[PDB]
Amino acid sequence: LGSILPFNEETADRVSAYCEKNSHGIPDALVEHWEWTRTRFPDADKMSSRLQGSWMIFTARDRKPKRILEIGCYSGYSALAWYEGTRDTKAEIVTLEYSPKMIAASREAFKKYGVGDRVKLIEGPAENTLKTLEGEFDLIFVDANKDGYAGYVKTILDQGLLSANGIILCDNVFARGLTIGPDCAPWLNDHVRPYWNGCGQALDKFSAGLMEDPRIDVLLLPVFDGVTQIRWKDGAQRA
Amino acid sequence: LGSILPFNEETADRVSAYCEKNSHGIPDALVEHWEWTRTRFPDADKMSSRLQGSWMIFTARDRKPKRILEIGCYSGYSALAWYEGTRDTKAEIVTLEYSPKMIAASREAFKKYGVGDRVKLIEGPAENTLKTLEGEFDLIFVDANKDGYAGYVKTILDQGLLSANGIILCDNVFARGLTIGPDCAPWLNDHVRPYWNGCGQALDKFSAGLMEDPRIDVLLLPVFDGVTQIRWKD
Ligand SMILES: C[S@@+](CC[C@H](N)C(=O)[O-])C[C@H]1O[C@@H](n2cnc3c(N)ncnc32)[C@H](O)[C@@H]1O
Ligand SMILES: C[S@@+](CC[C@H](N)C(=O)[O-])C[C@H]1O[C@@H](n2cnc3c(N)ncnc32)[C@H](O)[C@@H]1O
Ligand SMILES: [Mg+2]
Repeated sequence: LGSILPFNEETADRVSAYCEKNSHGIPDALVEHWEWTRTRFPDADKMSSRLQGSWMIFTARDRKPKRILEIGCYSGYSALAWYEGTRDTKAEIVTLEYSPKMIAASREAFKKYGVGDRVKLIEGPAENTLKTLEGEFDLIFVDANKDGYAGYVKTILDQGLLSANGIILCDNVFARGLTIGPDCAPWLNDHVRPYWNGCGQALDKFSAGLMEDPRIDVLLLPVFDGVTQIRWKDGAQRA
Repeated sequence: LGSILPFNEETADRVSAYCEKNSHGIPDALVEHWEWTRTRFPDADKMSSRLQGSWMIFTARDRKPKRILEIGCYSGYSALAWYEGTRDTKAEIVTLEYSPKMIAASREAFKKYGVGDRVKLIEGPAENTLKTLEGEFDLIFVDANKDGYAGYVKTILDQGLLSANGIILCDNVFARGLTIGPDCAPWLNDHVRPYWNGCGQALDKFSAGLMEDPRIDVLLLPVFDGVTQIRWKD
């Protein structure tokens, strides 16, 4: 017997709303941006939920990372969440994006909310830009093209972009269920099914790939749309 | 926009198995303990899952808490998970339990597992023993009587049992879904429904009450059977 509660769609949404009601909310400015994004780019099926926003903020407040990297800025929603949760450390927040339209939206939003002091938007395909980064990050949020996750994590590990005390959080690992199997998301809108099916195939390869890497500890948590947590294994204790 | 994937029972179990397959497993000795518990005890449904085991070990390896407190030892599974995730720091692990049977079972398992005295089982009702504890804990795992979670957390916060950079993790806050509403767990067996429905009403009051406390940051995470994360506000 497993670790996941079975809910139908309606009930899952009610439990989601209950979580939002009984968790501290995201700031008003972030709600403003969230509603703006959803309206301006309708049914894109891309931005994180309000509760995920709360989770991001809580996580940064808790962990107090010195530097944050995220891959896949979109409209800047998660970037703003990381910003909110790191006001005390004034962490640098590096975010990568390739879409010209979403770059413009994110720059506009970053200017509106005055977060330019430590949010740095790096433009271009992350396959090109990620490897150009220097130093290390205490928290890395991977939330871009699902077919690219393996390549991104590989660069992150091989170039030491993940700090000794850090964590990588990879989003949407379940691909709505389709990472696990073709029959695991019967509720899914058929119009997005082939997209998520392709993502699931890549993410299944990704997930199996991580289990072969002796350098890291790995946990796939069944929360939201699946979140893989990655850290370096403990350093050598004795000579 | 929802934050929870809908799964039927069979599919949820399959996705659980997938997570287990693609997460580092718990140590063989802890697998052994888990199986032993499932075999020897009729009420072994009280014990955390294997995947929850990996999550506990990972969380401890990650955060490296120096002192861990858990409420609700049962057979010692989660205590041994915390133990395994803190071999590098030799973190102290304090675990509260009131059942005479499970106290004996846990001491036997701890002795057999070969843990040292950094694992401390404190016997008695937690309402009484929690108050006697001194110092602070970097990670607190609340996993005992659901009707008492509010009191436990209040005591923890009032007495400063939670360190400034610590986290409280409260388990099973959804009560299989019945915390949210009486119709949210149609798959539950009739004979356990009164138990979970009672827990659900208590946990709902608990969840609401946390939102009234100006001292803490609160996140109710929709993972496993619901995990409430609590920290001191900065
Ligand atoms: C799911 S959205 C991220 C949403 C955002 N992190 C949030 O929480 O609201 C994925 C983003 O990654 C971007 N993206 C996809 N492939 C990319 C690539 N190869 N390089 C850089 N960005 C990419 C997309 O344009 C999109 O904005
Ligand atoms: C859900 S089990 C804990 C399982 C364990 N943490 C694990 O992960 O395997 C709850 C335990 O709390 C104990 N318990 C219930 N009420 C208690 C109380 N008021 N004081 C101390 N222990 C209590 C029960 O005897 C039971 O062993
Ligand atoms: Mg830390």
